[PDB]
Amino acid sequence: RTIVVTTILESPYVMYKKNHEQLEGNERYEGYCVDLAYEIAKHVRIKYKLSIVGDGKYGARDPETKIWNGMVGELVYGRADIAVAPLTITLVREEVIDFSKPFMSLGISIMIKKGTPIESAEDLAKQTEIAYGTLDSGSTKEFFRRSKIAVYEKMWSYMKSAEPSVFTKTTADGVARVRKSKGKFAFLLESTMNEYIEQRKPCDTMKVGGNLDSKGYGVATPKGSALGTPVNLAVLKLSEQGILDKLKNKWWYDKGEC
Amino acid sequence: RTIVVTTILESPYVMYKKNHEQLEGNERYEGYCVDLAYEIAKHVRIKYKLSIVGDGKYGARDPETKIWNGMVGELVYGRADIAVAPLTITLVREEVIDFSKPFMSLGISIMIKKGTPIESAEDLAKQTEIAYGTLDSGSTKEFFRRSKIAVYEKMWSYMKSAEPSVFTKTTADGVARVRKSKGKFAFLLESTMNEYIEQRKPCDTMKVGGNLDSKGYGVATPKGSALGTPVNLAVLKLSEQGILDKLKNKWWYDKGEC
Ligand SMILES: C=C(C)[C@H]1CN[C@H](C(=O)O)[C@H]1CC(=O)O
Ligand SMILES: C=C(C)[C@H]1CN[C@H](C(=O)O)[C@H]1CC(=O)O
Ligand SMILES: [Zn+2]
Ligand SMILES: [Zn+2]
Repeated sequence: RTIVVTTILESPYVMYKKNHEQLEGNERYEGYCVDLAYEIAKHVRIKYKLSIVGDGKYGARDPETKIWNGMVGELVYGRADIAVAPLTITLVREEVIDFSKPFMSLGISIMIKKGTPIESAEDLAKQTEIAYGTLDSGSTKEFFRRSKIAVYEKMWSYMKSAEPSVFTKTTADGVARVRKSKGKFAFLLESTMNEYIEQRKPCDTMKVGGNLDSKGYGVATPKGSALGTPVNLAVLKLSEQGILDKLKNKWWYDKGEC
Repeated sequence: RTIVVTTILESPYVMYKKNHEQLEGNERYEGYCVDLAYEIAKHVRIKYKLSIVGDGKYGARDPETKIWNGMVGELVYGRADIAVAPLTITLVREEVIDFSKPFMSLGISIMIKKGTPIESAEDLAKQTEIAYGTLDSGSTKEFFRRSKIAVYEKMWSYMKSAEPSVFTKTTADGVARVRKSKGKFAFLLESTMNEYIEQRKPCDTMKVGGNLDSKGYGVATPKGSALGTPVNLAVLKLSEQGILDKLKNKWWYDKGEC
């Protein structure tokens, strides 16, 4: 009856409210994906509880054990009914779960500390003074690992071998490292997170260049689920009523500090 | 065995080749969607024939007869196996056919003759010296007809009553009218077509402002079809190998005359 909605902490998708320790259930959280889940559940007519995925991951299949981890795995093993999170719609994920049409459009992009002499991936690639890396795991690393475009192969090889490690564990950590490296570290991350950070104090970062690819986040459900279709139509309706635009503006720009 | 792929003439998606009258079958045509259909059919492993939809329409349901027209209707009535066209992924369409994940991202946008004093929808809305309209039918008209955002309601009402008619029958006609109206007509059309035209002689138009919405084109198949899933994974794979980016650059920018 009460559906399980798996999600994950990632600003401004899902964040603890100010006095979350005094709160219970869904009231503990706020953010874009909290509002989205509310709006979706309103259209599909379901009661639900948000659960933070236990292992803090998005969804990948271990090559050895073949187990899917993260929110994807919660869905694959039947421990959750829906995942509402900045979950990149990728082929390997689409093979084992169902994604709604994108609720947000995005692309891989470059974050620099203001003043860094870099405008594009090409600038990064033809040098090593300024180091650069992606998150340790996730779709961006995967984009680079799999590319057959020369510029991107060049970048993957560099990152793959760079010492010490150019990869970071979280968005926060990548941002901290740009911010501390005095212009000697650029972070490669989804354009959505990049744009959000740009609008946050100390306002010392910026997104430069166009995106490297074009993709989307989708709401995910287990294959064969009876919520699959209604959730899909819910996203499209929300997109069409301008609610997805309204929410993005709310969480990214209305609150903008720069 | 040989699957029917319904499509439609619309530059640079599908166009007659130079000597099409001397050619047969699929060889008559070229463009982005011709290349896409080739690439998809290669991954899904099917032989196919491109058929130009008979009634020159995309897909809407007549309110009186309840018949679906256009490429959508070819799919709904079983006369075609797949539609590969700049077919906007919309809720009313998604209710009766299956769309792949978007192969192209886009939004409603503004086309002006160079020099026109207009930067945004707001500028258009607060005046009448410069007339403006959309295609007679299609998803853009529908966006305006259904909006509950004030600026857009204002624009729909104006367009709805403007004399003579601000609506045009085709992309070509809308472009011609901008081009001839000496800065007194702006055309509201999908950002994809807008960007393509901007790169064509006489180079006297331009896209101004951001887009009014965010959506995509999807490849469409009948509900319950066994090609639905493989086509969906085909688009994602192509997106992921950078083939959709390569094709867009090919048909929009490589050939750019401005
Ligand atoms: C925040 C993380 C780790 C997620 C969010 N979208 C990607 C995902 O769905 O894999 C990841 C980021 C990226 O790989 O840059
Ligand atoms: C070219 C046309 C009439 C099509 C293409 N995409 C929209 C569709 O799928 O409805 C239409 C354009 C638009 O309404 O501005
Ligand atoms: Zn706390
Ligand atoms: Zn001809």
